[PDB]
Amino acid sequence: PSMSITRLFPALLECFGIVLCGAIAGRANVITSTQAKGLGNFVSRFALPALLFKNMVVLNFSNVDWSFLYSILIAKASVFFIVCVLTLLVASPDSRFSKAGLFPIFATQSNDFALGYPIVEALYQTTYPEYLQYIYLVAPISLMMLNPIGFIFCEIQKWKDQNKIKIVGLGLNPIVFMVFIGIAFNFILDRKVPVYVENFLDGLGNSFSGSALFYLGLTMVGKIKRLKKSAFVVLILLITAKLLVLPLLCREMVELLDVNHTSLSNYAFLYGVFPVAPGVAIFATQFNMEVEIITSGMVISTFVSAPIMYVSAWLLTFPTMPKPLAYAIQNVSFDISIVSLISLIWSLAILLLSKKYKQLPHMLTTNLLIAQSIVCAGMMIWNFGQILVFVLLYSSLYSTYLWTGLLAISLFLLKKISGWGIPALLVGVLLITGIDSAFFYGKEQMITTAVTLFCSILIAGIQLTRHVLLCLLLIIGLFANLSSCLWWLFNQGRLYVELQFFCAVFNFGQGFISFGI
Amino acid sequence: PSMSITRLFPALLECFGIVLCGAIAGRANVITSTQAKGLGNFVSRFALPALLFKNMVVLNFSNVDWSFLYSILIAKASVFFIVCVLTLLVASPDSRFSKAGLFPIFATQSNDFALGYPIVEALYQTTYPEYLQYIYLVAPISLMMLNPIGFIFCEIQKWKDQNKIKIVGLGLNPIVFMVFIGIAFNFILDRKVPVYVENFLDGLGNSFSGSALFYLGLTMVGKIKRLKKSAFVVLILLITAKLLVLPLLCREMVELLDVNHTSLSNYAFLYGVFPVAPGVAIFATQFNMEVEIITSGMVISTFVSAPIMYVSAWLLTFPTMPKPLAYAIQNVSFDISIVSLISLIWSLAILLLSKKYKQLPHMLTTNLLIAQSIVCAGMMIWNFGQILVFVLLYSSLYSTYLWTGLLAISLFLLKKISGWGIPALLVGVLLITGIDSAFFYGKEQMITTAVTLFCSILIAGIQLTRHVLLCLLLIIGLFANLSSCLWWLFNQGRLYVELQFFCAVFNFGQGFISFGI
Repeated sequence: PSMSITRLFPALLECFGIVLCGAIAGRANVITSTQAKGLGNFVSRFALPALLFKNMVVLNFSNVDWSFLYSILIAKASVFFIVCVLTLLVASPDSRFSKAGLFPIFATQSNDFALGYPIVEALYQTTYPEYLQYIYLVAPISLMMLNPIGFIFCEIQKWKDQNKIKIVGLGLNPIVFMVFIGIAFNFILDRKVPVYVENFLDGLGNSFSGSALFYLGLTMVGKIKRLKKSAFVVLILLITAKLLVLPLLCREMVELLDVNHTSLSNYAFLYGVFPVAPGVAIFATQFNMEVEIITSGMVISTFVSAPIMYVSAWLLTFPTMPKPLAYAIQNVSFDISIVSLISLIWSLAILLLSKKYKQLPHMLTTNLLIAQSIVCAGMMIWNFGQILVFVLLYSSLYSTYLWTGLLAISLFLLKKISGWGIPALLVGVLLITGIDSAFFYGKEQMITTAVTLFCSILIAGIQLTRHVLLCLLLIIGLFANLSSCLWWLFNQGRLYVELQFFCAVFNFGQGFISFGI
Repeated sequence: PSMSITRLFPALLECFGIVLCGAIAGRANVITSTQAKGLGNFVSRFALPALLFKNMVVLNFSNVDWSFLYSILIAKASVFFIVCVLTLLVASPDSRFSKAGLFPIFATQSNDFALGYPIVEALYQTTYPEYLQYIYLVAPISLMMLNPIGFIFCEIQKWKDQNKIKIVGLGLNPIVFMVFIGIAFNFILDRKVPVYVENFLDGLGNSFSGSALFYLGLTMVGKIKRLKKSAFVVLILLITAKLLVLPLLCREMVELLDVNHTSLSNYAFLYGVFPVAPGVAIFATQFNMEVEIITSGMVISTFVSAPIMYVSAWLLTFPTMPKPLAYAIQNVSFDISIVSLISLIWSLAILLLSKKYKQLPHMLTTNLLIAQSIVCAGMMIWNFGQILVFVLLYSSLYSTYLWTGLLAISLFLLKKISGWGIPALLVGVLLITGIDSAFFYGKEQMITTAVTLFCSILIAGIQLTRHVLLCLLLIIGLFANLSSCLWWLFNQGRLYVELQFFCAVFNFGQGFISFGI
């Protein structure tokens, strides 16, 4: 693989670690507001321009692929055009220009240095180093070209509150100043840096990415607001347009403009899937316009982009490797299972702290969570009689289905001993007497499972209400893996693999859906 | 001569004609304020950018002499440094920064397109066409480099009323926008212009210089104010620093950096001697700072630069040609005599309208003016018995000296028949019985004159007070030409020629000194 997915997961977890440490620092108030703004200055005024100038004078113009760069830029501008015209066709004139401004720029800007560069650079430090210059080629040009549009769009708003006076007088940020500034010096110098300032630049600009994520975490606390009325819907519309559609538009426009291209097209999709940048977050603050829906977009952007970038990074490579396809699905199930335990350990603690043993489904939900916790504490066995211990884990896997079927019975009781009964104990008897959980032995494993999961989905077809919602969201994955178990058992085509991945991320990730519940 | 002085005078008079037509249009109100601002828009927004872009894309970068250009620029910056430090050493801190700002920029900017380009282009259309590109090479770079200094100097003033906020945030005009803009297109295009827009550009930008001077004339009315207290002194200090010193500094810095160079060094002095530009005039309006001393500088700048540019243009060429030295002095005396009649005809009309025949020296002053009017109506004979008619003119020339001696007697009477007596009638008898006025015959002409002019200067040594002042200012030229008549009569050396020029501009120009009186 051109990208090192073996490192993708690792690199994803370190960036997540810094950003969540920043989040918990903001929550626990271990960092004072004074030194918080001090670090904000240290990044924005000092370290951000530092790495900009450093990497841009380092940036090599010997070969600048205009195909990929201009394809990305015009795809971004297309996203701007489609979104801005649609919102002018749906929004009210009053908020139309205002909504054909910030909303596009909020759906087009990728915090490239925050996570991406770290991720893509960990994915391509040896294979395609040019991608480390495309990342700082794309963003600055996007800022210079397309930001003025949305900016002048808002000038028409302050008009509603003078073309050359304000519309373009004020229509046309240290990034672009230092960016273009680093281009003047890269031409003045022979793309070189003198040691005297070079040491300071390296010391200061390489201490930014982690600090940038730390500041982001300091800016993710107390930001999401209850906006379900009409904002969460348009919020998730913006999120999908920026996180899937925009990558899809780039993936198609690169193939209409530019196997290396395939991975480059995979890199195209690899781009745009980045969460939204804080540049728009501070632009809205300057425009003091509906920051709550933009700050929420900032939060959920990372919150959902992280799982999406992970799953997509795995998906785009499966056509490229059946034996490594089994190894890849095993590895991804293993890793998601690990973080699954993260969510599974935070879940059991919060349920025991909140006294969820109550006779309501809450106690039934505590059972589901402990079952999944066993499912992942068994998944830690997977990599490093070693299956005679796997049998209890796989029983616990079946358990997740039996407990949720009886929880469906409980919610039916809400509208009107089997818990620990565990008919899957007889499934274990079948296992003992009659590489993966589905490779336990022959075709009986996913047969005994095919029937058990179906018994629960039928029981399903026949904050307690929040637990009912959890039951629904999980029986979605019940259908998902039902489709897998019937498909393989009927016929053992580049289609069974993706549903393998989906039932993996469902059977290994529902812990998160319950985490939210 | 590299410059066509034969055309210098002609070209000087046409530009003067347009600018004085603008002045008289502003005075007589034949142009309404509405169409006045309409023409102001037509020039500034339409025709100024037109010719900027046109000539700059036409501008050839095949050979750009950096020696001359950078020498001029650093000389201008030196003028900025010396003037700004001195005024910070003399002005009060309160008005110091304010006076180390506008005052330098008011002493460094040349309205290059207004008169110069027309003049220098008439002087070099065939000899040195590169000077037509140096004129638009110098100015824009001066605006881009040195204007920000004085501008930020005034930002420190508004501070007295924030480095990146205002000092440089507001520190860094359509000229520089279109100027640099015409550089981007001159690189984009092959220094070419498409006919479609080329015709409009030529039609619009070639109708600017005359219209620019017309607007200047509309901005010269009701601008000078009585500022003798401490402003006229610093005003004339600024004027001399910009009109002689600055050209001298350029003339020396070009010889330390760059016969062609000699004329190029003469061109160096030919530059800087231009009157101040209206860019500073509108900058001060934007800064609303002591416009009266800046508007007065605008007025007197042209008012005195025009005679100075003329006389200097003649002076710098005299070492370059004795027979053509006599032809040149004859031509310059002829031309100054012509305009002399302009001042002499406006003078007699105003004195007869004001009833100056009063027994006070006013009537004696009316006699001086009519004598000088005869002196110039005889000078019109000079180019195209033809000397037996010259005799009355030369008698009238001696008359100017005899009337002013008896006017000195009159002013002595003020502190205590000879008018028309005219002992110069006996000088005419000497002329008849005993190429130029000094070439009338042998050495007796400037001998009979040597004694007559001395008799008046001795009578001098032995608004009536304004007429006394006029007598003093003219007896200055009496000394000046006394030095000539004694020098030639004693010894007939690149020194007698310049005093020939001075006694010419005095004996042919006092009409102006009396014009003011």
